[PDB]
Amino acid sequence: EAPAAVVTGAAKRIGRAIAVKLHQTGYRVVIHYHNSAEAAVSLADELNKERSNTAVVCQADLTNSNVLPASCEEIINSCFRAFGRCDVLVNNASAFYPTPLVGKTVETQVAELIGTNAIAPFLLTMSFAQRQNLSIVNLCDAMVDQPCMAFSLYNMGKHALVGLTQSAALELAPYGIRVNGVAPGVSLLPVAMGEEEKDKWRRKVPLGRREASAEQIADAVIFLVSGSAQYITGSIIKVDGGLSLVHA
Amino acid sequence: EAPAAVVTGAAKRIGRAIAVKLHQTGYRVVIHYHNSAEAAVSLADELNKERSNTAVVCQADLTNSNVLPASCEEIINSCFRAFGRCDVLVNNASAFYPTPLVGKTVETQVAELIGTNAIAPFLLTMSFAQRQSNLSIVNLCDAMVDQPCMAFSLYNMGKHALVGLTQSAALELAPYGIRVNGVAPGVSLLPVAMGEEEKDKWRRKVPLGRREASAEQIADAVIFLVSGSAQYITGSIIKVDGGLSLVHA
Amino acid sequence: EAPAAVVTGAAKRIGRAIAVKLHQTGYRVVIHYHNSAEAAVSLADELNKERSNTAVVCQADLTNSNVLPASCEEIINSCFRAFGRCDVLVNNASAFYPTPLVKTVETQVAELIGTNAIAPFLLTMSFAQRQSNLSIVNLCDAMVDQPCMAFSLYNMGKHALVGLTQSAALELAPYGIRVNGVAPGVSLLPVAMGEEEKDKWRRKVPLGRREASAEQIADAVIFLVSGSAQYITGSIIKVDGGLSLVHA
Amino acid sequence: EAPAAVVTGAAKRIGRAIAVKLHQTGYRVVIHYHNSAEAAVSLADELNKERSNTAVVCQADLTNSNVLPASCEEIINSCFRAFGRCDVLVNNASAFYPTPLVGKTVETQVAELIGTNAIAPFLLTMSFAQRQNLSIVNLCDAMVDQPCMAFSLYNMGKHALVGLTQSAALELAPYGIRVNGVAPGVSLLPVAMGEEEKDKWRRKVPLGRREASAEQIADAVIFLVSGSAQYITGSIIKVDGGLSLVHA
Ligand SMILES: NC(=O)c1ccc[n+]([C@@H]2O[C@H](COP(=O)([O-])OP(=O)(O)OC[C@H]3O[C@@H](n4cnc5c(N)ncnc54)[C@H](OP(=O)(O)O)[C@@H]3O)[C@@H](O)[C@H]2O)c1
Ligand SMILES: NC(=O)c1ccc[n+]([C@@H]2O[C@H](COP(=O)([O-])OP(=O)(O)OC[C@H]3O[C@@H](n4cnc5c(N)ncnc54)[C@H](OP(=O)(O)O)[C@@H]3O)[C@@H](O)[C@H]2O)c1
Ligand SMILES: NC(=O)c1ccc[n+]([C@@H]2O[C@H](COP(=O)([O-])OP(=O)(O)OC[C@H]3O[C@@H](n4cnc5c(N)ncnc54)[C@H](OP(=O)(O)O)[C@@H]3O)[C@@H](O)[C@H]2O)c1
Ligand SMILES: NC(=O)c1ccc[n+]([C@@H]2O[C@H](COP(=O)([O-])OP(=O)(O)OC[C@H]3O[C@@H](n4cnc5c(N)ncnc54)[C@H](OP(=O)(O)O)[C@@H]3O)[C@@H](O)[C@H]2O)c1
Ligand SMILES: N#Cc1c(-c2ccccc2)[nH]c2nc(N)[nH]c(=O)c12
Ligand SMILES: N#Cc1c(-c2ccccc2)[nH]c2nc(N)[nH]c(=O)c12
Ligand SMILES: N#Cc1c(-c2ccccc2)[nH]c2nc(N)[nH]c(=O)c12
Ligand SMILES: N#Cc1c(-c2ccccc2)[nH]c2nc(N)[nH]c(=O)c12
Repeated sequence: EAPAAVVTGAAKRIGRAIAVKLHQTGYRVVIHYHNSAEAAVSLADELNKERSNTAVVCQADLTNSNVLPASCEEIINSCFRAFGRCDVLVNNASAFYPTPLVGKTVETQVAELIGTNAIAPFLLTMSFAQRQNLSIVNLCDAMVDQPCMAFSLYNMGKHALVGLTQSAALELAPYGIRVNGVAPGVSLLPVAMGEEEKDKWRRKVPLGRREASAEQIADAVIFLVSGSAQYITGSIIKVDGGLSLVHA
Repeated sequence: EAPAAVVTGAAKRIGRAIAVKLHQTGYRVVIHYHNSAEAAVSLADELNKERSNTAVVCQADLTNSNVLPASCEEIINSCFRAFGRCDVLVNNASAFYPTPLVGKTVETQVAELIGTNAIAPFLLTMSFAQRQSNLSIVNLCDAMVDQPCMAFSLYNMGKHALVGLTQSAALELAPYGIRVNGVAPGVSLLPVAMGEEEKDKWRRKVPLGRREASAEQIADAVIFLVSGSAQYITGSIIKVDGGLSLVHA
Repeated sequence: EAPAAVVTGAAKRIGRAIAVKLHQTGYRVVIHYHNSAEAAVSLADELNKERSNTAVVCQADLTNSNVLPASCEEIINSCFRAFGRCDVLVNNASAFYPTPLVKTVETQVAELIGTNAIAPFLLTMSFAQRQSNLSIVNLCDAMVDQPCMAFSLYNMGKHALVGLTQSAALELAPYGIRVNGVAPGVSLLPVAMGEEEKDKWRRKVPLGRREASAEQIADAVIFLVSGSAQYITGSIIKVDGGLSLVHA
Repeated sequence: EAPAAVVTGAAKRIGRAIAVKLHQTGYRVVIHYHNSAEAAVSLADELNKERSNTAVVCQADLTNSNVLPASCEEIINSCFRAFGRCDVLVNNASAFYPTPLVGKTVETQVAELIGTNAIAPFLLTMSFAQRQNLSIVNLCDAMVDQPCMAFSLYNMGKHALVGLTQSAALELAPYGIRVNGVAPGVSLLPVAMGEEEKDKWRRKVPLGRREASAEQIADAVIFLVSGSAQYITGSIIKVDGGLSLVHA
């Protein structure tokens, strides 16, 4: 029987690449999405065409709220209902936008940024553990200690996610569930970012003066879920081409 | 005119010590509290007896909710109402209890632990800056954030988020001349719930003296960070832990 | 043509497993050693029996001295002499013993700082100057911020090795040379260490209550030298079973 | 009776400001220097004019060598000769120049850079501890994880110094000796640096767009040796105006 993985925010960009690469490795996949329904269903079609009965979708808002615990239970449930098991959880989904200290209300910003980046990962981890080569991989940020100007809530969420990776590694080790992170620097640049700013970020990266492909990020996720990482838990692997080493 | 400080969770223990030492240095203080009304009022009485009209109390629940931004704005408002200015914010209030992964609901646990330790400090920082000398903010962190207590995931997540706020806020508020720093205890005043046997277990782990930090020793680090001797220090988190975080399992 | 690797301290234990795993992956290997001549020759014999003309030995003392730079240049030379190329350097050799603050101290400094830091630096210099998929892997220590009592000089050396890893990753990026680290917690325990003390350490590891095999450490080295880690540089991967996360 | 402090590299710049503030606080001081004899003697003259026989000078090369242990012993010896006691050690003296990976020989660069920044502090720590509000303060570097291009040996030394700070804090705690660090970002910029290049660094600092005065660095040292830091050991306080927080 093939193992099964849940990947949050898997319809596009890095989540999509992780889902595809896990599928190619032999996993059956739950494609979670929020708004990108067409992309999600298109991915499931592609993967099922490759191997029958190996991909499904699950929609959920991962903003923090009174119903989030139930929403996270249902995402994990969807893996069990379709595939009868859940071996891997990849916390990839993420809100990312500025929240200056000095449109959306501040309480909504808190809910979205801390919800997607930290609280949802915690609730999904809870549900994943309770329902049991098991492992969880959290998508972190290599630049968390040199944060983007005016992104305090996003940065707080990513710091919180490091805490979860370590706390969960410690607590779930007795159950044989490993918990690790992968920390991109710059990978697929945000859709809205202008071409001039995109070029400025590329020119800062020591290794090749370009961004990581989504596949290069997925390669690190594949390593951490594999048998070659069976003693690795609580580790966060930077995949940033030396960007975080570069001073102001 | 004397400067003014807000200290959250100041009715007892480390918060009280910070409030007292700030007062003794020359600050007027807002003593924020949640449930400890009698203690807060008693402290304000003691400080006002030393110097008239230099201490007030301010009640607020810092659990996460849609009104938390309003509550945080109001704590800063209260400092301006009493003293006409607000120079120092100390984020000390904290919920602390285990939340195992495997009669509070998980929603409540998230709201209290992430609210008190991270979101409230963020909203108080927003309101503090929005209203703006020697201005600074001090966040009470945790020296053991990378070697966390078993089954304290949400608390640990909160304190990690607080490190992020400290760095992010230091970067962003530097242009306004507001410094943002942290003080990170190891073991200080042990919980009142904890039994004496278990307290001794923790004391025995500390390289420097085999004892916990007094509240005053923690307050000493806060006073340094707010002082003129720390004018170029921002984004720094000073451990005050007697070497505890250096000890392997 | 097969690529070539230098592994320092490769006669025994973790170094041996790295050399063997690199060889199985297809590398030709220089097996460096200091005192373990018989074990080093035996390894080279076994690898050459598998694939003729794919292994040689190279003896060198890596204690700090005024001739250490020449010794390190000669190790890199030996790879080129044998195989006409040098693609991978693994800095594994290490002196490990206590040096209480309260053998001469000159010797202790020369051995502990030389093997763990200065020799890696000089080998990195020689490797770079002689220059695809080029990279360097440094054997670090996951417990570097929770040090063993009375091991100041060892700890200083391993801290220095982190600094080298980061500094060299930055400077050598424009030459396409990646520089990374693998940081064991407890793996193969010291030969001198008593059985009660070994059991004490094993019981502290969250993930399985046992030390890592030398093979589990080699697995992370292999990941870092591979095409799956092409955007990874300046990264140190802990392989410690969660040991570094455990408070006193 | 008044306490006594040894400050290495105390003739000029940051070391001088530290010696002055320690003296103003009530300490008697050993002013250590290497080449700057005129400045050292003139500083002692100034302090002795304030309070009779409260300052002495002590010359020593802190480059790594066979005689360095003896030399460090004699620096501590000189404090006891002059003042009958040694309460505080400040490791401030430092070599700082580039050492690219691709007329000094490399062995000499190793000796100077690793000697001044790491090995000498270690030997002075040994001698200080052996001879016993006692504390040691090590001058570190806030930018140690975002290092200057082509400064590998300097960076390795400063990393090693973090290792010493932590290892010695642990080991010397039972004797009541605290061991901490102060980590400037940019303070007094090097004399050899051109004013255009100095201006570029100043413009990078979030808090005030300028470098730290030597006195601001001295302020953190005074805090760490005071009674207001009695429970603080193994801590490194950045004094960098937010510089280490700024991405590339
Ligand atoms: N891209 C980079 O250079 C970079 C750098 C550092 C870290 N990372 C991290 O790597 C991961 C992947 O990065 P990325 O750039 O691919 O991410 P992304 O495109 O910005 O977002 C990934 C997905 O998150 C989902 N999402 C957003 N808000 C949500 C919500 N409220 N509820 C549920 N799902 C929500 C979205 O799903 P729908 O489209 O279906 O709405 C989105 O497609 C993220 O965790 C990110 O923080 C990326
Ligand atoms: N004590 C230690 O050994 C230690 C170790 C590491 C870090 N720290 C940190 O240092 C700081 C002080 O420690 P402590 O032990 O003195 O703290 P504490 O007694 O556990 O808590 C301090 C105050 O936080 C307030 N608080 C709790 N929940 C609240 C809520 N929902 N809304 C508003 N206020 C709330 C309480 O106010 P009321 O009493 O008025 O209800 C309480 O008196 C904390 O941030 C803590 O995390 C302490
Ligand atoms: N083992 C662990 O649990 C552990 C934990 C943390 C980090 N590490 C790191 O992982 C690496 C491998 O560990 P290990 O336990 O396998 O190492 P090890 O057995 O202690 O040492 C490996 C080799 O280093 C060589 N060596 C010692 N002094 C030398 C010198 N002066 N000049 C040249 N070579 C010298 C020796 O070669 P010869 O026998 O030929 O003389 C020895 O076989 C080391 O870097 C170590 O620090 C290991
Ligand atoms: N300045 C900054 O922006 C900055 C930034 C980060 C860290 N730091 C650290 O803070 C400390 C003070 O900085 P600084 O700029 O004031 O230092 P510095 O001027 O570069 O050096 C201080 C002294 O070190 C002594 N020294 C150099 N080589 C020596 C040797 N081989 N043996 C004995 N002494 C030697 C010299 O003494 P003589 O003059 O008598 O020969 C020199 O005056 C240093 O540890 C430095 O690394 C400074
Ligand atoms: N670029 C970028 C992103 C970064 C980022 C990029 C550079 C430095 C720090 C963060 N984080 C992101 N998170 C999400 N969810 N989506 C993104 O596009 C990014
Ligand atoms: N002891 C303890 C505490 C700790 C703590 C103590 C030891 C290691 C890690 C954390 N954190 C606390 N936070 C609050 N709010 N109150 C406490 O009492 C503590
Ligand atoms: N155990 C162990 C070792 C450790 C070590 C193990 C646990 C904590 C800190 C260090 N480091 C070593 N280095 C070498 N060269 N050889 C060893 O065996 C070890
Ligand atoms: N500028 C600067 C220095 C720095 C430095 C400044 C900024 C970033 C990294 C290092 N370190 C120094 N060490 C010594 N001994 N002397 C110096 O002048 C500096």
